[PDB]
This record gives sequence, C-alpha cells and structure tokens, in this order.
Amino acid sequence: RDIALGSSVVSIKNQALGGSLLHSHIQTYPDGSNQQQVTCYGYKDANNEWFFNRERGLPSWSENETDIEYLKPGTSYRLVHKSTGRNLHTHPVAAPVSKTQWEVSGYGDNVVGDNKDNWVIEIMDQRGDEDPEKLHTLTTSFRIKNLEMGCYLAQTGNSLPEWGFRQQEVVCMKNPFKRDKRTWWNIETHENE
Repeated sequence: RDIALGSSVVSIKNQALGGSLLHSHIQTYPDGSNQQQVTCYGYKDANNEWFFNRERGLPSWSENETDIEYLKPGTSYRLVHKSTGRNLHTHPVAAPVSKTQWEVSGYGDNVVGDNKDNWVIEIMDQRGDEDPEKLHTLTTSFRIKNLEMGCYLAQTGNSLPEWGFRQQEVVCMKNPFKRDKRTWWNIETHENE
C-alpha cells in the first residue's frame, strides 16, 4: 500500500550513520523559539508516529472522505505528530546545537500555524519497481524540504542536552549537497486503518 494523505500513520527513519526515528513529545525548547521539541529517537514508541495532512489553509483530512489521496512528490503537505497533533515547523531561529542551521519544532494544529508548516517531498531513490512517483514503505528514500525557508529536514548526529532527554538534534539544513544522507529519510513503518 502506497502512503496516503491522512490515513497512513508512519515512522520516518534517517539514513545517515546513526540515523534514527523522527520524534516529538510535549517538552519544549528552553531557548530558541520555546516551541515543542522535535528530535530523533533510537527506540520504537508511539511518539515516532506522524501522518501527512493537507497544506496550510486547505480542508484537513477527514475519515469521512470517500476517496483515497496518495502522497505526491512536489505537493505541499503538513507533517503532523500523531500523539501531540502539532505540525512539523521551522523558521529563521538558530538550532540548539548546530547553530548555523535552523531550529525545527512542533507548532500549532489545524487552526494555529502558517505557511512555514508546508513541506515538500523529493524522491531520491527507489529500490523497488512499484510506481516511481509514489512513496513506498522502506524502499523509497526521500528529502523533506520546507517550502517557505527552502531548507531540508535533517538529523545532524548531535545529541541534545538533558533538557531534550539527550535525544538526537533535528534541524533544517541550509543549502546541503543533494546526496547528504543527513537529509535522506525513508518510511520505516506504515499502518493504515
């Protein structure tokens, strides 16, 4: 089953050395924007779960919708943390450890937020033979670009301070090289219905 808008709940794994799972929780940044932390995490738990929602300002996905909408590279989506309902978010705020990159946070909901909540998928590799323009669990590698800031979601390899449970720093990288695997991700788990 290809990944769908709204109904697909996924975990998302980073492909650099020591890369792990995109993660959030209710604790906030002590400096920076003071918004909700986003990290990478080395174990499997429900705080690794995300789903894709429509771009800011369009109708939120509803289970009452009858048609399935498969994710498309190049389309703007929000990436929503399932346990907290916050949107993956960035902005021109320095990251907590990689001070030359941008902080990535969880922000707002279906009402609260703005166009900095819009992200765009770019497929970098398909090892399978399925539709090369769709996302497939495990076998599709992709980058996740913030549309407004132009930067790429990345796990830097830095550990956070104790205030982030010593989890892995996530930033939005400015002008990375295309093959930088800190910016490459895959769907690691997929549950739908």
